[PDB]
Amino acid sequence: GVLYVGSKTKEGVVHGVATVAEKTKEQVTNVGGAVVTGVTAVAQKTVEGAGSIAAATGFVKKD
Amino acid sequence: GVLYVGSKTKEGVVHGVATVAEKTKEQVTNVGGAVVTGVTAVAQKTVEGAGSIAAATGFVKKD
Amino acid sequence: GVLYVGSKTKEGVVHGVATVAEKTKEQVTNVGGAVVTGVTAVAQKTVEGAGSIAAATGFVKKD
Amino acid sequence: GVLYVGSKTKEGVVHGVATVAEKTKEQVTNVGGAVVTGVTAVAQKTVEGAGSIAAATGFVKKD
Amino acid sequence: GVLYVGSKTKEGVVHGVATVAEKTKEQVTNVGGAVVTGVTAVAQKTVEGAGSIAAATGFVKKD
Amino acid sequence: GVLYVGSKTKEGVVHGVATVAEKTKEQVTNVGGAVVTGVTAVAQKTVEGAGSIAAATGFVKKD
Repeated sequence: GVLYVGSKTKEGVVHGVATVAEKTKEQVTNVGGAVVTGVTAVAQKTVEGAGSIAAATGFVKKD
Repeated sequence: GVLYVGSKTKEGVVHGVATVAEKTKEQVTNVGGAVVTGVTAVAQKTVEGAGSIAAATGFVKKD
Repeated sequence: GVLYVGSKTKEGVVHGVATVAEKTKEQVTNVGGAVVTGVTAVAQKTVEGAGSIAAATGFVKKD
Repeated sequence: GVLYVGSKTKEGVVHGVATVAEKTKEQVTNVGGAVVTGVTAVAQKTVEGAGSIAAATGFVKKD
Repeated sequence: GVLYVGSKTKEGVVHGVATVAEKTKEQVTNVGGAVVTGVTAVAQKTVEGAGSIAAATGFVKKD
Repeated sequence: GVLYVGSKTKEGVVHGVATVAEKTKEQVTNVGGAVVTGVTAVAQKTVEGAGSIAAATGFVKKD
């Protein structure tokens, strides 16, 4: 169906995903999949059917 | 069906996902799937059918 | 169906994915999949059918 | 002596002298002398010594 | 002496002298002398000594 | 003496002298003398000594 997204903004400031680490020993940073960001952000029908977004993180450390 | 999203804003400031760590030993940061962000954020029909978003984090540490 | 995205902005500032590490020992940075970003961001039908976005990170450290 | 005028404003709207006439027969409009106007208006020492500001209006109509 | 005029404004709108007439028979419009106007308006020492600002209007109509 | 005029503005709109007439029979419009106007308007020492600004309007109509 119709999906109207109107917008009349002014001086719009947007930050998306942020991350900060410090003085750690090990570091992992996995990001993605459907990360949309912006003054007019739209994300329609990210997954349909048998599709998958397996944004996993297999941290094992098999000590 | 119809989905109208009107907006007349002014001086809009938006922060999305934030994360802060400090003085840790191990660090993991998994983000994503359907992270939408913005002054006019829309997210319609993220998953339909047999689809999946398995944003897991298999932290094992098999000590 | 129709998907109208109108926008009349002015002085729009957008930051997408950010990441900061410091004084760590090991470092990993995996990003992607469907990272969209901008003053007018649109992301329609990222995955359809048997498709997949396996943005994983196989950190093992098989010590 | 010192005359400090500090100001940190935002979205300031100022109107100065206004005048409206309607359906009259005769019309006179004398303005001036020291008409200062603005978001940061200052008017120091307008008249000193034998000076004068004779903003008169000699409407006579010597009928 | 020192005369400091600081200002940190944003989106300042200023109107100075205004005048409106309608359906009149005779019309006169005298303006001036020291008409200062603006977001940072300053008017120092407009008249000094034997000076004069005779912004008059000799409407006679010697009928 | 020192006369400091600092200003850090943004999106400043200024109108100076305005005048509107309509459906009149006779029309006169005298303007001037020291009409200063602007986002940073300054007018120092407009008249000094025996000087004069005789912005008059000798409307007689010696009927």
